[PDB]
Amino acid sequence: IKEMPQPKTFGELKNLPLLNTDKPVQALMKIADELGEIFKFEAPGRVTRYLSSQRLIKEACDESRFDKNLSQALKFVRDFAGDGLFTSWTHEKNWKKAHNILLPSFSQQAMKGYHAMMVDIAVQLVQKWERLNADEHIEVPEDMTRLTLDTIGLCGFNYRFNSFYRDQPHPFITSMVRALDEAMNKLQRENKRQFQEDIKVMNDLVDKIIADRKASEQSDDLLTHMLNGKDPETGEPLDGENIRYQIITFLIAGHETTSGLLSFALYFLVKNPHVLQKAAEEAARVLVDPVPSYKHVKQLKYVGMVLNEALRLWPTAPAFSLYAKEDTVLGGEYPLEKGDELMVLIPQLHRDKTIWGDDVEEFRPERFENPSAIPQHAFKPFGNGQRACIGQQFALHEATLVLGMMLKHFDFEDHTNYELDIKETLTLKPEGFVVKAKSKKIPLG
Amino acid sequence: IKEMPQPKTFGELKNLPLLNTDKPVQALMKIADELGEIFKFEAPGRVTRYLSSQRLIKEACDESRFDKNLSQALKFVRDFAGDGLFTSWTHEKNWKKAHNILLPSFSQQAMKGYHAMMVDIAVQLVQKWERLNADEHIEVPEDMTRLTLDTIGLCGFNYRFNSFYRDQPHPFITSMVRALDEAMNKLQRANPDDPAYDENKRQFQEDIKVMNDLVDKIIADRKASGQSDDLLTHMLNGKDPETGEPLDGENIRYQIITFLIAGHETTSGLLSFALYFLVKNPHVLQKAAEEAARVLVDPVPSYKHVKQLKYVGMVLNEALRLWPTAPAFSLYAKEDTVLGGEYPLEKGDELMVLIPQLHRDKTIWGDDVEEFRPERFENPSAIPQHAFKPFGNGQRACIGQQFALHEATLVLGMMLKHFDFEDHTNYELDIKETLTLKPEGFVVKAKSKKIPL
Ligand code: HEM
Ligand code: HEM
Ligand SMILES: CCCCCCCCCCCCCCCC(=O)NCC(=O)O
Repeated sequence: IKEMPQPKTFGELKNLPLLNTDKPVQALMKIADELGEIFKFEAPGRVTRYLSSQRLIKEACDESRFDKNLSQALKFVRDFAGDGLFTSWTHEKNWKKAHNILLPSFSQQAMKGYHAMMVDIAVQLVQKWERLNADEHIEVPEDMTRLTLDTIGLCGFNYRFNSFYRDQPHPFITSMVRALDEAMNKLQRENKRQFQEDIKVMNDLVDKIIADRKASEQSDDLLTHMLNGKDPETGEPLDGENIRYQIITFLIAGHETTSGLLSFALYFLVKNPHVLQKAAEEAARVLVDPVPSYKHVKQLKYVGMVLNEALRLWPTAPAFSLYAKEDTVLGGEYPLEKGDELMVLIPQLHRDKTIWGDDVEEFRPERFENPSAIPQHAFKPFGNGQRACIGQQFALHEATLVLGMMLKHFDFEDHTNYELDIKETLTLKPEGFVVKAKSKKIPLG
Repeated sequence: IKEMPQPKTFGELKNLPLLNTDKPVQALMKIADELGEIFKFEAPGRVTRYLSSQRLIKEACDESRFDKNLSQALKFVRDFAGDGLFTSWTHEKNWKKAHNILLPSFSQQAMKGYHAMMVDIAVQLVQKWERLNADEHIEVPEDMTRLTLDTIGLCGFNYRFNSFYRDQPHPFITSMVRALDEAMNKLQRANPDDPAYDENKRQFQEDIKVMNDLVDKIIADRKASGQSDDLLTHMLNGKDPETGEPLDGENIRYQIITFLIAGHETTSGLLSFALYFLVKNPHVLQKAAEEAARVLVDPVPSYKHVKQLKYVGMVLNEALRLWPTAPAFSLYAKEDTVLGGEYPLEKGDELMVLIPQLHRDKTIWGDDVEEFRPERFENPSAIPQHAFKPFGNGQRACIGQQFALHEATLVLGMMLKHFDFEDHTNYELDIKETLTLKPEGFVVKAKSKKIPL
């Protein structure tokens, strides 16, 4: 049995003044660097324990002992995402209900169904970059957000945000980003009703999506299942309020982290030109049709390894929370009472040298040549167990398709020798990452 | 010999107070409705004579007697367009020089070469409209400007403005519109050096600077590349067969500005008006769409097929009849002479062809000149000479007329092939003037016919 580490507290404020940054996850990583595999963190009214080692997170991922918790961050996100799948408790009726109803929308059958629409948006990205003049450059996370938002809008809701027809972010994005940034800042605390205004912009958009569906054509997408699908357990469909919450939930969770992933993957590729070369070689060899087929995207194995290694270094959803189901001893050293909260600090987990070796900071896609020769619970960018990411296959198929087309159609240049600056909005993304792309002059479909 | 009519004068201000409007051409049309085929118009320091009848304009277009004049409007535009082709005198060395050097860019060879690029931009317009959601609409002159600006940028300079990637107007457009507007408004200032107005002129200089920054970008993108054969290639490399000389750098910059403006603004206006008249005349719309569907049989239009869109072309010509988007041009008298056997003119005297009013000459077109009927152009060689002048006259006529008409026929054809249109607001025609003419606030909804590209 051991006493759990905790950084300095300042009376009433507890550990809160130790963040005081626009980069709380990276700050918590520094704290983990100093204090080790586990430390307690208190804020006024709340307490949690940050885990950073595979040996402990392995235990935390045991669902007989720990269940998904709503961290304070997620409690703030619940103000607009409600009891949608991301921000609901496992024991809430609508969690299992919505999970059962929406899981078929992520069957491989459904993926094959989404592919043509993903290609629609991907082609828009490629054409945008084909049409740049020589003195121009690419704003990478901005365009990746254009792509991923449009993709979830079309595939999921037959709604076109038309982000590439705008040189500024879509209104939905501006409000979403401000709302997420506000939840994040609020963790460290007029902002108030600016928040309500951003929520209202997002909900107005949901209104537009529902109205566009009802005013139409036979459909079979995510929204079709939200509106009509029945839970096999209870026989019930989702009610209107939960449907609205699921739409918000999927529009946000369904694009933000994928944008981050494509941005980090391109970053690491232009910073490791031999790895870039291997990936481009694969894209050119596999993607032989004028636009990619589903079956060919499944063959992009090195590109998929590149994406996994980007997720290892900077998991764009960088933490998840658990609570203790019953009194127990964690790791045989740390006693926990029922209700006690844990935070998995994923980037730090992914730098556990006892698992990955001493060169954890290098970008080596080949770490994933044999993806489950990797020890249990060493790699958790998509969370855990029955509460793991429902959209993982969607995300990786989209990102593999898109990164594949990018590598097929252009040579990329890190023309500014960009210094990595990671912006935090609960999620992570490179900020200010820009490149130049030289077309290989290969025609589309 | 007859005394020439002139509307009311106001003490030193002369006829100026009869305008005082952001719609001066429409006002001159009302004045012409009152005074007839010709009237003198004086402002402080200047005088011109507005012509509205074919019988007089036929004489004005005789180049043995009259040559192109730089009107005050064009002298104001010359502040940023310099001695480019549009704003130079016929007998300026750089006019003939630039004419000889640049005319080859409008040969049929060259047009056939531009077709794929025009299709590139047209396809972008069609895709934008295909991708609108059910609750949305189209801002017509805005999207026509996106299309026409991009088309001259690409065909002329291998430069992509990427206007369809922006939800507001391109910066170049905002500055161009403000500069043209300033040129227009300045014509009606009694005392232009009044403090409120030189406070005003700062913006003019700023807008000229934006347009020139864009020129800098076009030149640098061309210089940074290693093979072309467009308008810019001829600007940079062509030599005048007469003098042996190339254009100098300064004149090249003026030409780039000139073609970026003249090469898109009036074509945007034309497509906008044409669509307006089509939705206001659904029978004509139906006929034109039938022609488009029958003719444009390939997944994207061929050069040869656009030429077969004869009714579409008639539609465009009738739009130009009712609202010629370059609505006037100016002439001077080469020597003392008599106009129409009634009106004496001295060397130097100016004439202005008031083109929309000419285009409403009932002795030429019949009594229903206000109605939209494309069939007016079925046999154009029965139309009297100089009855129809949307592209100016003689050796100073529009160098881009075929370019413009091919572009607009292609684009309007694809629009009619791919969508049914709805005048969902029952739009009330509002014509904005910036020297040139264009509908303002014109919006429609388009329902896709779901035909692939
Ligand atoms: C690279 C992209 C993505 C990453 C890194 C990611 C990460 C995660 C993580 C860590 C969780 C668990 C959160 C927790 O335990 O509190 C989660 C859950 C979830 N994600 Fe993803 N996600 C990604 C893409 C997507 C996409 C594209 C969608 C939708 C199409 C999506 C929808 C969801 C939903 C609905 C949940 C809640 C699942 C449930 O509890 O039933 N995600 N994601
Ligand atoms: C509907 C479209 C257009 C209309 C109605 C139009 C109208 C005119 C008119 C009326 C003139 C004579 C002006 C005067 O006498 O003062 C002119 C000249 C000119 N136009 Fe067009 N224009 C159009 C399209 C274009 C295009 C697409 C281009 C370039 C690609 C172009 C380039 C020019 C140039 C350079 C001149 C000056 C010619 C010279 O004097 O050498 N125009 N235009
Ligand atoms: C570089 C080309 C710029 C395009 C400008 C095209 C101008 C369109 C025709 C000019 C219209 C002039 C008529 C406006 C009112 C008027 O009274 N003008 C007389 C005058 O300015 O002297």
